Amino acid sequence: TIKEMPQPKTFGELKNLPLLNTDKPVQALMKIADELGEIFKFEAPGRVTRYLSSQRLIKEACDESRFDKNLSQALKFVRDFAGDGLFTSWTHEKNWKKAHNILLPSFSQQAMKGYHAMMVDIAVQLVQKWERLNADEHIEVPEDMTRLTLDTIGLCGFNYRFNSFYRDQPHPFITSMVRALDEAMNKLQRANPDDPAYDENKRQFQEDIKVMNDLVDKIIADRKASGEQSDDLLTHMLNGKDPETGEPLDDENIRYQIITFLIAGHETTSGLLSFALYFLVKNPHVLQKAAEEAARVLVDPVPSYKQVKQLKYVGMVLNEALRLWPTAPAFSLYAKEDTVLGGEYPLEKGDELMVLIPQLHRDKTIWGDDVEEFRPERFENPSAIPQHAFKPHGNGQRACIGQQFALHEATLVLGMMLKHFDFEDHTNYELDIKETLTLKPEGFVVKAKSKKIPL
Ligand code: HEM
Ligand SMILES: CCCCCCCN1CCC[C@H]1C(=O)N[C@@H](Cc1ccccc1)C(=O)O
Ligand SMILES: C=Cc1ccccc1
Repeated sequence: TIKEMPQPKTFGELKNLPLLNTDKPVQALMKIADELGEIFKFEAPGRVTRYLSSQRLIKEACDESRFDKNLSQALKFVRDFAGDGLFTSWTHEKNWKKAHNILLPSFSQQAMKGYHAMMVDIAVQLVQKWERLNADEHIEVPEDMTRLTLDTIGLCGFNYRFNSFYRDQPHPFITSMVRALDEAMNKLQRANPDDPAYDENKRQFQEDIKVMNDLVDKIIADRKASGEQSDDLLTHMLNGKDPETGEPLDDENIRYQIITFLIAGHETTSGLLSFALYFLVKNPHVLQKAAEEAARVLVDPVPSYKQVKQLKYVGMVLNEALRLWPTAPAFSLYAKEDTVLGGEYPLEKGDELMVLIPQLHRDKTIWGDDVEEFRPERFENPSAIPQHAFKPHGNGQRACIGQQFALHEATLVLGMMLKHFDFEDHTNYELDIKETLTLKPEGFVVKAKSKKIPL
């Protein structure tokens, strides 16, 4: 029962590459999936991949005995500054499992309890900023959630204060990081990337990587000269020992991990909080239920670790926001051996797949007809959700190491947000999703009305 898989429109020798010549390539790929179905072939000069959109097929793709993590072209470009850090290393490179073993303890329960106070530090700065707005001023939502999430990973992970709420413009790190991600995304469709027409792109890229590495240098220098005993993510990078190889990370890999965790440790969480607030103001009944939980649980001026763990409906709000708009919207796999997908699509060892997460999460055979609705109650019982239907944090041993960090931060922050403010979608905002490999609302603004509850 070997099927012929569909393929979107081609452009001669450029094959499908020009379909990526858009500012919104993930959303263009979702529209193609809408048209072609659960699997389609996508070719570029010298490369083939297959985009999967159905839980039927993706549940097989998530079999780690058959498929391993692949570096997509996007991750190969990001590797230019993230190196063999955890996000952009191959599973078989020695530094992947070594850094995984050394850094996994930085995301244990005990580690999260130790991060909690500094998460509150930044969260209180956010609440205070909004309490201090004048009447009819508004909140620039993705901008403020980036301030919050960047500052949280800086402080909790590295004892470094980006002081984003003291800035009306983005921290230089953010400016260069966004420009580097923009460049990597635009480079995806460049048929001749070495054409001198991109000399300036290349120079700018190098400049943005330097800016990013200069901050890394400062973070490292401050820690090794410090007279305060820390026990954070950076402590583990500098001192942790891999039980298997027995070795600590070397200096070159440490710098890659710092870059990796500064970027991965905030960008996707700012997208999540932005989408979550968007869906909450667009679904006032859901907002009310979540606000009622926040009021009942957050009975102290400062939330505790234990209280955040009881914000269970807020947790489902965030999972439902990750369902509709997972902020790292795809991951890539390669076949470890010859194998057949879904009884219909034979693959050879080395063949590549892309998992198109926002389309997987719209599989009507899993979620039902109401798939576009924002209904956090879908997550009331994980046992009622089929295997591999919900993959916003990737798969298997290569799943997101920071998942608990992200969800604790986002649960804490959204809980305080709902405890302290009413929110108004005063412009009737039309969702506009900006792509920088990752996904985030653009131009999303709201008004907040203080409940005047002291901190
Ligand atoms: C809601 C926020 C987040 C989302 C949606 C998310 C999503 C993902 C996804 C899908 C992957 C797999 C990528 C692939 O297979 O190519 C991944 C990997 C990773 N994420 Fe996250 N992430 C989030 C937050 C974080 C945070 C806060 C950190 C750091 C504190 C983090 C650190 C990482 C790292 C290090 C990896 C690579 C893991 C490995 O392969 O060993 N992420 N994330
Ligand atoms: C950084 C965390 C999010 C990463 C998401 C990456 C996911 N891409 C973000 C933008 C679009 C999407 C994607 O489909 N990319 C493919 C594109 C591609 C396929 C075949 C040949 C050439 C290029 C790729 O990068 O290989
Ligand atoms: C370098 C890794 C990364 C991770 C998430 C978003 C952008 C970049």
